[PDB]
Amino acid sequence: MQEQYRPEEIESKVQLHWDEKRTFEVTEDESKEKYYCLSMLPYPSGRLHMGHVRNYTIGDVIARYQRMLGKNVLQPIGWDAFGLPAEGAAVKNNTAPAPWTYDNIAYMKNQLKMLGFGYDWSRELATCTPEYYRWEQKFFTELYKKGLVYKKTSAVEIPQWFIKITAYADELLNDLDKLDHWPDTVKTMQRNWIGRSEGVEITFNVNDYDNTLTVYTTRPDTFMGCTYLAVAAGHPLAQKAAENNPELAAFIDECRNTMEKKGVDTGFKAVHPLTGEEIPVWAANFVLMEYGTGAVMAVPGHDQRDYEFASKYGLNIKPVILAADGSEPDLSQQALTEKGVLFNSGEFNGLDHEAAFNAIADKLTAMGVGERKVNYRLRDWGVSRQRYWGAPIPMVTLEDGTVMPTPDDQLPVILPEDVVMDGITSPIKADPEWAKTTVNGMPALRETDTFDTFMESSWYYARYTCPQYKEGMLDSEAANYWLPVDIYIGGIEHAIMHLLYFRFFHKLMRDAGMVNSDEPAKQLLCQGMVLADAFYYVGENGERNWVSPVDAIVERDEKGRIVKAKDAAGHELVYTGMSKMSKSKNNGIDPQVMVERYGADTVRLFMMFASPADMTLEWQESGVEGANRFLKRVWKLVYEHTAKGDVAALNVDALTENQKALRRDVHKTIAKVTDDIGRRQTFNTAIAAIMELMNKLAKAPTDGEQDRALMQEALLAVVRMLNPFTPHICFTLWQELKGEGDIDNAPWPVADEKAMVEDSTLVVVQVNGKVRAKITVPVDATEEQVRERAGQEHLVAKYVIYVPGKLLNLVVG
RNA sequence: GCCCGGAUGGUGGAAUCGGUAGACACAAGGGAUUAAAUCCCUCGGCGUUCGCGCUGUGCGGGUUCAAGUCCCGCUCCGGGUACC
Repeated sequence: MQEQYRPEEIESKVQLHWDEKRTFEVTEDESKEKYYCLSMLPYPSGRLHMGHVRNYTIGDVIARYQRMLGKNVLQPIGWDAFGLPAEGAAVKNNTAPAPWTYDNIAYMKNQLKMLGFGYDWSRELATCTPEYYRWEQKFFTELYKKGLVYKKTSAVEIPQWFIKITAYADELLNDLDKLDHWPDTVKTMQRNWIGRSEGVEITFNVNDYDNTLTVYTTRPDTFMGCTYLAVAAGHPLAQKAAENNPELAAFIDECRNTMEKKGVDTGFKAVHPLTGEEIPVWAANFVLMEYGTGAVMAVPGHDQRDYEFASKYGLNIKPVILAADGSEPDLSQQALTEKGVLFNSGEFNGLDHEAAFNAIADKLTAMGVGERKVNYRLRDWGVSRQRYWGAPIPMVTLEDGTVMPTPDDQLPVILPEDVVMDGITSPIKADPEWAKTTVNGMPALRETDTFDTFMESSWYYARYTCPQYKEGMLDSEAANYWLPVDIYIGGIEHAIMHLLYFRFFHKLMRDAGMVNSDEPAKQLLCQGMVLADAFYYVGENGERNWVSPVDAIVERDEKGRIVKAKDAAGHELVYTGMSKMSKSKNNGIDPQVMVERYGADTVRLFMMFASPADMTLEWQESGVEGANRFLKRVWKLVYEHTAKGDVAALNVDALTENQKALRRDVHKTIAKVTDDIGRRQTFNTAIAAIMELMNKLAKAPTDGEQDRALMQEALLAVVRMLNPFTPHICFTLWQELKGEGDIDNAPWPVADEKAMVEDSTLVVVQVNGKVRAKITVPVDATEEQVRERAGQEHLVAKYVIYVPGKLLNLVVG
């Protein structure tokens, strides 16, 4: 064994080993309990960022640990490889998106290997390869034939393919109650984004208008307070009136471009269905065209938005709901928003909210001018992009003008990778020959738009279970073996997009017979952002210039706080504190630099120690150095121990009191570390516990046979406890220690519960809650015996609650 | 304005159970060694007769025998949102 720990001589050899032995490749073994550990797959931008390293280290820790518990562990990796940045990069450079992407994949793949993440590399996927996207093309055609896909023009004013995610809204909402092991914050974000709403459509007659006008309200109980209607700028009733009306004309145009209320009177009168009175119809900026019918009824008395509109434009404010105490409401300043009993409403006077809502809804429904309507804030999923670098949409327009999917025997529709980008138009649109095809004996033009990249990331988790299956999108027996994902790790920024889509997609696959389960992932862990110090100076021109923390010459006060800072050019810098890493703040830290500086193990250890997985981590070079010194101390202790050669078998009966208590701490540490990693997922305190035992072990004597056999037990346990964090050093150390086999197949240490019996316990004696004594009594002892002993204590003598083997308190009388 | 988080030493963070506040580490000071590195110790605040005594978890309160933890106010900090 070398005296000095040198990661450059260890890590790349251990990584080769893992490749040659295929250590982390797994099959569908029914003789083992499966564990599927998944980290959000990276986009191949070119280099790993510190957020990748954190995400993937957390994942690797769990995967390695669960393997040592005896599970069959799937930890897959791959590339979300389509998307916008490759188009830009291709143009800036001399190239095309495909080769730029594959070059990045190779470079980033090597980085991941150099960090030593135990992936099953046999299951590696690149989502821009036909072998992957072909299946989402087939799936889309099936969705279309099942009526879940449609085309329409929308404004984000382009025609688009939509998938009917709203057909699954109720279930996506309801099934959140099954997600006990997802964080409340993500669940609440999904609830709010779905935005399920119960209400009533109310249809009106408009006097000089050809059509009826329909509005959506969540508050039909306020309908006798309706003094006008309001329509979106893009509503067709507004477009018609705008022909004669230049005031309205310019208002509509203004609303397309560039929380104040703004409106113009349309001139149209609508007939209130209950009263029969004419009310006016205004165009208003606060009514979204895309939600509900794009038209509301206005009740200024009780909708704050309608209050400010009516107050601005002089329209009537009419009170129809009473205040909580039953008194008529104060409308002189704002709307009365709370639900309450009706007045000023004829039939419906005296009805409380629920009764008013139903009575009015029922009356309108019976008159044929209302119906209950459930809307969602959730929009249908627009999946088409006017971009080249994405999977082609498998749809076609025959010369008929008729539209159908690309036939099965023409799938996949392959994106040609050999292209020159003019930077302006997609190559597959620019070449007019590419679109031309023949379908069903007929000439046709195939879709030129491509899928948004969310399409690929919505199902990769499942394809990892059968990456090479050629028969279908999924092999159901393999998918159901592995799914649902046990833990999914990745940032909270994905909560309302990817984290929703993949649930939807899971449910689509379920409903196609493809998978067995309702939800894709049991636990979601959102790891916190990595932060770094940020500095800037102000130039002579008044512009801020951000300076990398590496380049800051800082001056600290007596207590180590930064009190002044300069760069080498002499610029006075202002320290802005720990912040999110960015190219704009110029404070990003390159993990490759840190891996080459300290070794992958040091970087992994620091990232798992500095902070709880779900909280922000502050990058501190002094912290990384601390981690580096710790591993050197661990290396050092194994080097001195093994230098003394083989050890006798440990004899637990003949151990000394000192030896027994040291052993007890080894085993108590095994228990705590097991619980922190396995149940609490508090990795930072797990490492802390290992550090604390190491400090004790560095002081233990190692000359007697029994001392050396104990140390052997301890070090073999420590090397295993650390292995999920720092597997390169632990792989090597295990061998040095003559452990059986490769550490990766070694069993996780189990605490020997005979070694943990305490004999005595400490008890804190308090008088009026404040500690006066600390005393040692057996776990064996009865309540009297503990107070008897307490009473014999002389500082207790100068001055009744009991917790066994813990505390005794005396309220003074 | 809005929704959802959060506040413990010089710093990151511990305290899982309401029951010894500050584990572990960083920084700093003293020691061994010749600057650096590494290994030996001290380190919440105040007082101190150097043995300890008192105080302390943003500020108020409530429950309790006991609150960093549970409950309610207030202040301040962070993230998310755009008339659904």
